[PDB]
Amino acid sequence: SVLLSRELHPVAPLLDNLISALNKVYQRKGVNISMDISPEISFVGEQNDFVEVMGNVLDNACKYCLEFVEISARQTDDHLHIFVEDDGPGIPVGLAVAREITEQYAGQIIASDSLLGGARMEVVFGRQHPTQK
Ligand SMILES: C[C@@H]1C[C@H]2O[C@@H]2/C=C\C=C\C(=O)Cc2c(Cl)c(O)cc(O)c2C(=O)O1
Repeated sequence: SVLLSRELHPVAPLLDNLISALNKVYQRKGVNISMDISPEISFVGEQNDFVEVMGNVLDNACKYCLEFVEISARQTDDHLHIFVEDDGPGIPVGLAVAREITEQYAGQIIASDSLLGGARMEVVFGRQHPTQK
């Protein structure tokens, strides 16, 4: 009976002012943060959930890293993929919040090994079709 558009916010922008903030919180440590995300990649749903999840994950990344954090993302159709990898010792609680919010989006958080040297956290958000009802 009645289709609708869902709110789509670009991700690149949403993480930029979040990176800046972390930079300040950990300049003492010396953390270098890079992101490589195209301007077309976006998120569907409550922009605040995104930033709260990605704040939790990005914060945790900066803590366990040595000095490097790499951010990148890929988009499928009903799924949004965010990759956060660090060079700190790795992964062979905390993200509970990020886990709770990604749950509502039919997604999950996955840990694995990274090339840099540490954890390669992948955040997957679901329910990303851009239409509703
Ligand atoms: C507790 C939360 C996520 C937990 O479910 C995930 C599984 C394994 C975690 C293994 C670790 O060794 C700690 C860790 C490292 Cl080293 C890191 O670089 C980034 C992280 O985010 C975590 C972590 O522990 O994060």
